[PDB]
Amino acid sequence: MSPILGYWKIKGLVQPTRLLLEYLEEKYEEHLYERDEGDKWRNKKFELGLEFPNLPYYIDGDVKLTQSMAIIRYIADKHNMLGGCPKERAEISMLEGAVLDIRYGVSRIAYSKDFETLKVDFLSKLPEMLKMFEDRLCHKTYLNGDHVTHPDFMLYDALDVVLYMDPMCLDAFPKLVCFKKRIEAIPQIDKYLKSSKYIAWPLQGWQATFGGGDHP
Amino acid sequence: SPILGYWKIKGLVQPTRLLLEYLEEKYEEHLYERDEGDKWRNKKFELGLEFPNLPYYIDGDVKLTQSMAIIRYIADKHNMLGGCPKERAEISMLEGAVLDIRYGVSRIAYSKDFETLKVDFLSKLPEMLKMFEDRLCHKTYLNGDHVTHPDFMLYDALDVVLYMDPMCLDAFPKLVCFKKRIEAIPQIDKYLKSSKYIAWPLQGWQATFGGGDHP
Ligand SMILES: O=C(O)[C@H](Cc1ccc(Cl)cc1)Cn1c(-c2ccc(Cl)s2)nc2ccc(-c3ccccc3-c3nnn[nH]3)cc2c1=O
Ligand SMILES: O=C(O)[C@H](Cc1ccc(Cl)cc1)Cn1c(-c2ccc(Cl)s2)nc2ccc(-c3ccccc3-c3nnn[nH]3)cc2c1=O
Ligand SMILES: O=C(O)[C@H](Cc1ccc(Cl)cc1)Cn1c(-c2ccc(Cl)s2)nc2ccc(-c3ccccc3-c3nnn[nH]3)cc2c1=O
Repeated sequence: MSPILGYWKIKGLVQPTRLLLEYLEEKYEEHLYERDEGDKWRNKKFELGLEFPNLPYYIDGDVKLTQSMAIIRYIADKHNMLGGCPKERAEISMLEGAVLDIRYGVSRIAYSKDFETLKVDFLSKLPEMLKMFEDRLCHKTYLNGDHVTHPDFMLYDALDVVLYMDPMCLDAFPKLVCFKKRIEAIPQIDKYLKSSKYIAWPLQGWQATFGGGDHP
Repeated sequence: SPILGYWKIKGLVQPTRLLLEYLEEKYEEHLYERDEGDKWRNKKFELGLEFPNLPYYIDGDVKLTQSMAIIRYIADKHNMLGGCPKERAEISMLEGAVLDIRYGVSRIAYSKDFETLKVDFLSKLPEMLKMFEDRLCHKTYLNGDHVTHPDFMLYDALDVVLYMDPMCLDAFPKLVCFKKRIEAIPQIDKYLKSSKYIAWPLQGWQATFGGGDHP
């Protein structure tokens, strides 16, 4: 019985997890909730044995999880990708948190009616945040060096989202532009992005001020 | 001796301080005051940090930023993250569910519309609290008989939501008892009555909620 990954039919909180599963060639099935399927979720929400019912959820023959970060880390942990010692695990959690500062920075203003205003403050800080990853990639192919880790897929998703908010945000960051193309050049990722399983849009929920709507 | 650098506020690092106090580990704090933002900007890129930010954690083995990497590093050095992928995922799920509450406060704490956003937040908060109340039905702490780092994160979230509404836990007796139980841990009690405890601010001095020099 393959694992089940449940979420809205958006990129949202789960997109890096989908990319990690595809990179690892892990079989999984999805429960997808469309824009008019809130009732289908409410009817299912307390029938999965989840201790903290929420979207996304991940169910296999061992665990029944919620919290997107617990889920992506669980998949990485099963593949010995979280780090071999406290120092390496901390480096990976620091990369993870620095990516979340960008991704959550988008989300925390995406549902406000006055998104346009708060977007200015976020975009004034975005370059300094991106510069830290540009520098990290100065002598590393991926965020943790020679091999892919789950924060690479988190960073890839963050770049995809911020490029919709500001199509020029990577004009000063050639290593980040190259990094994004490098992730797209991973055979598993390329196959996934060109597949029927890929959800291009929306980025946030359908009613969000930014990253919403049925189409870009 | 580790150095924990942060604003002289509870903020992102308060659960980390509580965990260090619970474990009785020595550490030095480099606290940045209300008018010291310039001093931080001037040194930010000279500390050997890969992702300069507040809080930072400097010890003989690592130079870290991101509050969750720091708290997990301290827990990891004490073998507290979980003994297998299933247990580690349970602990990460507990931490994420606490963060939904703590960050739900931070999301609205800087808005001029905090008073209106507070109504909506306190209306959604009981559903989040109920999951923790049920978790504590047959558990002393969030992961059973022994303390884990999400217990100090939950303690901090409860401390902060009680400043937003002192009666928001009255229908959640297991959460009220949990908060009291954490305060009854001798090393926590000692820390809370010490000169090292920072009671306020919660979000930074200019925040609409959890700001100002005193509560
Ligand atoms: O209330 C919540 O669940 C969140 C509150 C919240 C806002 C900001 C931040 Cl920093 C953290 C939490 C927002 N949210 C989310 C997502 C959050 C993050 C990311 Cl990334 S996505 N996904 C949604 C996904 C779907 C729906 C929804 C489903 C059916 C019909 C309409 C919607 C809808 N109505 N508003 N926008 N879309 C909602 C959310 C959503 O509110
Ligand atoms: O927390 C930090 O800022 C650093 C932590 C740290 C320790 C060791 C290492 Cl290998 C890297 C980072 C220490 N530090 C520094 C440094 C600059 C660059 C390196 Cl490398 S060490 N300069 C300082 C410059 C001035 C001040 C200061 C000046 C006047 C009055 C008070 C202080 C003050 N009140 N609290 N802590 N410092 C402090 C530092 C300092 O702590
Ligand atoms: O830009 C940022 O740093 C954050 C942006 C941000 C807002 C909301 C969310 Cl969901 C996530 C990120 C907010 N913030 C923070 C804290 C965030 C979380 C927690 Cl918990 S605390 N601590 C601060 C601590 C101190 C200061 C500050 C320092 C010197 C003088 C004034 C301030 C100040 N000015 N506004 N309120 N206080 C700022 C922040 C701060 O903005």
